[PDB]
Amino acid sequence: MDIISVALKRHSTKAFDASKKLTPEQAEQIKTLLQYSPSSTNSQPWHFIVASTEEGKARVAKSAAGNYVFNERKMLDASHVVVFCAKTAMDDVWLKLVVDQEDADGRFATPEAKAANDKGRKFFADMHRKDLHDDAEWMAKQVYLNVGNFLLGVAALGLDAVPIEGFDAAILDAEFGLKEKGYTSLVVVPVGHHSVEDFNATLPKSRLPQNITLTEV
Amino acid sequence: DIISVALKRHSTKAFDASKKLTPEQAEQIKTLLQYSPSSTNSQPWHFIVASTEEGKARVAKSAAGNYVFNERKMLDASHVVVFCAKTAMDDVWLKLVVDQEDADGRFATPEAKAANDKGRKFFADMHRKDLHDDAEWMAKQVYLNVGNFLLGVAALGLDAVPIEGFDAAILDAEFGLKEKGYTSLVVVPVGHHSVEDFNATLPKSRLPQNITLTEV
Ligand SMILES: Cc1cc2nc3c(=O)[nH]c(=O)nc-3n(C[C@H](O)[C@H](O)[C@H](O)COP(=O)(O)O)c2cc1C
Ligand SMILES: Cc1cc2nc3c(=O)[nH]c(=O)nc-3n(C[C@H](O)[C@H](O)[C@H](O)COP(=O)(O)O)c2cc1C
Ligand SMILES: O=C(O)c1cccnc1
Ligand SMILES: O=C(O)c1cccnc1
Repeated sequence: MDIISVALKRHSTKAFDASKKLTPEQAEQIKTLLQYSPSSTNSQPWHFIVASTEEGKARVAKSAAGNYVFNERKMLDASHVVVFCAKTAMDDVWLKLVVDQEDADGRFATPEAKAANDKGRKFFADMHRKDLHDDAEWMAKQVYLNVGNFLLGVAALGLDAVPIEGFDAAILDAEFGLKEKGYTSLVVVPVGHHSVEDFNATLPKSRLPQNITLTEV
Repeated sequence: DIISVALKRHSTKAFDASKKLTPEQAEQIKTLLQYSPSSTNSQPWHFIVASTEEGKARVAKSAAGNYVFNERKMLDASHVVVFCAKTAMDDVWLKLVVDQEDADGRFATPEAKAANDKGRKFFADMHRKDLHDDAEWMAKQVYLNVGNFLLGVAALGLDAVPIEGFDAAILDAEFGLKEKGYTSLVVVPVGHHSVEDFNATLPKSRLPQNITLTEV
């Protein structure tokens, strides 16, 4: 199906059917989407928690407390639930892991080619960590980009999903000990098939007119 | 099919200046920009689509300094999209959004519309008043739009490259964004790669899932 039709027809699912699970093939496909998203300098400043078991989804759902109880059932009824996490700080060890992996994958023709890439990555990494002091935000933006790629991708797979910011990140981070591991949760994305209670499945989509948001030059 | 698109796309390093988007594609990329999801459907963004040589020139002025390596990508691509985010979430915009949702018929009653507005303001206030991370929150939504865009244009059979290597202060001034209430975050040239695109034939590389992903 044409990608624009996918974009115009997908929606944020409000209720999922707990008896409908992803096929083993789709389960593998969503992980592929997560891994291959692009990122600034191929920095991949992220970690993903994919909850597919009843106990796993229950642990994530704990973060939907208080003013967020409305998002709890979404996390519990979906087939799979993805927690998008961003590193809390950019360290040289990670920078080395990335360029060594690119080297292992065969992207460099010579040693100086690898040296240049690393020097380049380091340059922009330091601009954010040392000059602007905003590497935390910088990395989080990369995670949000991944989320955007993911939502369109799952929709193109014929699966329902919903992006969720309505959860307590302090609770979720603690539930999985993310802080001490060097990460923090940003977005939760339940994936599966919608249920009869998905009131948003029949409502028309709505966006501002391009005459407001877009300028052609 | 979408997985193949994801694995085959790549960041284009050089574009063929004589290859332009078809009229249809040029309209399709705008639809992609408009229809991206966003928290509370806040749509805290603005897009500049440069397709003329004069326009692309204006945007390319931001690729100076140690960013000159990105200048040619901006001049040779068929179309160049500048992704901008609001600098502050104002009540007028919140009203604009709910009014549009109303016009689009998403509300069965005035109460439902009020409930929707109340809910949106709760999270808008949480960022604007409680956390003071208003600007970052909106910027994040813009990056989500970019992610949606890159996959989408690839699915359309178009080449592109996301670019952070540019001077935002310079770009903002060239288009007088600061005064209009916006700021540039990422530039995305779109078109078709040239034989000079060395990245078109290099293997793609990503960290292993055994390090980045945990199954529970
Ligand atoms: C980052 C992000 C966070 C959001 N949070 C939630 C949430 O916590 N609960 C919910 O039901 N929908 C949530 N949404 C869904 C939006 O309200 C939705 O994307 C928007 O109204 C546009 O509708 P659509 O996704 O159906 O096109 C969020 C969207 C994004 C992109
Ligand atoms: C937000 C963002 C900013 C980036 N900036 C630039 C840039 O300024 N110049 C460039 O040539 N590539 C740029 N990159 C491309 C990356 O190096 C690239 O996405 C990544 O190495 C993985 O490559 P792939 O896109 O070919 O899969 C950017 C990527 C993202 C997502
Ligand atoms: O990925 C890159 O090559 C890159 C990212 C940001 C700024 N300059 C270059
Ligand atoms: O878009 C929503 O409905 C939303 C966004 C953030 C938190 N709670 C709800």
